[PDB]
Amino acid sequence: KTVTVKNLIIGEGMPKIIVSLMGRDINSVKAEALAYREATFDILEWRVDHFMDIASTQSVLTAARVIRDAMPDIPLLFTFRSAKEGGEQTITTQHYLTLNRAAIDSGLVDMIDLELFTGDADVKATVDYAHAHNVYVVMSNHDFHQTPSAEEMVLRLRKMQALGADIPKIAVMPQSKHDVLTLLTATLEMQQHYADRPVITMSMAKEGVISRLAGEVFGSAATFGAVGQIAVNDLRSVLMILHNA
Amino acid sequence: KTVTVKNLIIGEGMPKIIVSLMGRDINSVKAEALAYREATFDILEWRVDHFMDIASTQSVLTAARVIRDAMPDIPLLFTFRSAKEGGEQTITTQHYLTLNRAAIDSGLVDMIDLELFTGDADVKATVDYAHAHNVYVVMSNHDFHQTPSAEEMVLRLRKMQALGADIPKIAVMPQSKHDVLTLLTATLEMQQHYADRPVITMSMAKEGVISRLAGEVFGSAATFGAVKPGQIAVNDLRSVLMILHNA
Ligand SMILES: [Cl-]
Ligand SMILES: [Cl-]
Ligand code: NA
Ligand code: NA
Ligand code: NA
Ligand code: NA
Ligand code: NA
Ligand code: NA
Repeated sequence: KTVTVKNLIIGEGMPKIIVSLMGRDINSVKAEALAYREATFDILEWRVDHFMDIASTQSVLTAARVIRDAMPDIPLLFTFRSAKEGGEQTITTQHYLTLNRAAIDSGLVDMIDLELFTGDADVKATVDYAHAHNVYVVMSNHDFHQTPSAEEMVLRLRKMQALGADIPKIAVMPQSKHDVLTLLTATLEMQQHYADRPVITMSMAKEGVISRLAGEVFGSAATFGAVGQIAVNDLRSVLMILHNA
Repeated sequence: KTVTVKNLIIGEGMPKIIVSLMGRDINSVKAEALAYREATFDILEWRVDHFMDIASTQSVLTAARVIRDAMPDIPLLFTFRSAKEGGEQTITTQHYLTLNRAAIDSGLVDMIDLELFTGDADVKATVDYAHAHNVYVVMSNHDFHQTPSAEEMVLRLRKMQALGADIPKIAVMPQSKHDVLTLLTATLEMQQHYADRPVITMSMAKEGVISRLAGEVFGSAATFGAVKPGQIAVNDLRSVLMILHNA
């Protein structure tokens, strides 16, 4: 039930810490990667939707290459978060496909984030393309407005598994403390009944912070930190304390 | 609605850290009291049921006095945990009530722990006596075998409020991770619908540890740490509580 990338075992032990690059251009991305040398985390995510020149596949690959070469030994996750799912800018489905395929077949990334709701033909084709090139798929879904029912969330995570996700991922926005418990309930129901691979879940915002800390208990394999948001050192501290309790 | 004891506001801000002192005899209680001075926590609980001279009221009050003299400014909670609810030794109900009344009227302690199911008439009488002597009551219930339904837990916490508890407290044993969520659910239901005073809740054991850390989110006003299952090192507990508070 694990996914191993560059000696990192996702899906056992303590949840793994993901930090994200958000620079606009090559120099900005270089400066972030340099600053991140002083940090301790497990997975580097490039948030491509924060990059300015996403129109050129060449520009995107050149930046991916800079990042790959800046941190050659870190698991590298390529993520274009669509505006549709809370990201920073819009993209056509075809161009989203082009960028993901190019990242996959370039050898520059270990994992890609693929949004479940992209469309079935495109999701299946891109999953197959990733796997054929030895790239893992974090298949993702986000609701930045509200929290669906536990039943609906569990079905989405199960659907991601059925479609070949290596790591299903869901992130939802609480509108109450109750909604945080609903997210934890859905996570646990995956953990103990349907999951046969690692899953990542989160309740967003201040209210949902506990979901970023309690992954080892309820069944989320990774968590996002910052070099609602939580500093990576504080995150590490809590994860270790929980792991050794 | 809060409870303020020696400038500590229970029911606001970060959950308050309680540590338990457990010396078997007067010399050990003395030594522990002195050693605990350097640990950082909010409330000192004396676990009287671990004391092996409970036969003598004088011995018990002298031990309380030694703790008070070592820590004059700490909120001090006197707790005889009954054998029925998981404590170290069986004593008669009258003996239990006498020890609590003597603690109350001594002026040595700020709070007592009184078990909800001691009996309604005896609980009411003891609550009234505590209040007559400016002592707060942590009214408690335990299930060391299982986690009752969220509705049963809420029922008990509400009964504690009805009986005049200053701080209702429930501690239950998870048999699964699901049971930990049940305890958090009951805690939140109290917070948002029924509580009109601070409430302490916990899921015990290793599986329940997250409940000792997430009190600020779901509405538990205090949590137990260890100076030296589930009670983690007090410094680690404080670190996590601070990180959650400031996130
Ligand atoms: Cl294209
Ligand atoms: Cl995310
Ligand atoms: Na992507
Ligand atoms: Na879009
Ligand atoms: Na190819
Ligand atoms: Na007592
Ligand atoms: Na007893
Ligand atoms: Na009196």
